[PDB]
Amino acid sequence: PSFNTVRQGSKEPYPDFVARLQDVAQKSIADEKARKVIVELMAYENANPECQSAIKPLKGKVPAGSDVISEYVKACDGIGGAMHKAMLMAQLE
Amino acid sequence: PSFNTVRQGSKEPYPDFVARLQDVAQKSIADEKARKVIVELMAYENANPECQSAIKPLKGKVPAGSDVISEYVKACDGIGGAMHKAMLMAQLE
Repeated sequence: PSFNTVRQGSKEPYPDFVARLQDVAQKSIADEKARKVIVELMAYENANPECQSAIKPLKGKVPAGSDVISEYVKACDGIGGAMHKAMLMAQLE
Repeated sequence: PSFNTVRQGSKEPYPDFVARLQDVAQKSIADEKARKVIVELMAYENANPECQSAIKPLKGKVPAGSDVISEYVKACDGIGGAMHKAMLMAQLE
């Protein structure tokens, strides 16, 4: 398929959802930039509807010099149990 | 936000959904490749759940030398009225 079409399933571990996002983006991409930009992007666009919803505030915002994935996984760092379903109505909105 | 976070709304015209997808990807990206790859990718990942669903068969497959968007818009070229809602159960699945 695409590289990055790999996406967070039922509360799939986020740093892992994106780690394979990057992995195969890396397998299919020779451009680190296109690799990152799509891992860091699909991290939202491809993530769980709640998890990208954890991400939308960070969406576009990355710390200067840091990885956006780090933050996007940090976004869903609260998603995976209980808080996932509390935030489901807030973030997924 | 991102560049490409612009996505097909309620049966939003697809070549147009992605044309702005590309536009702002172009505004925010200096790399034509990262521009294309994300327009051609978000063309699915960001498209309408039916329209990307029009795209999944083309997802990853582009004609040698052609734009994938051309095909992805062609995918939703049947989406926008009537067939959209027929295909809604098939493609969105």
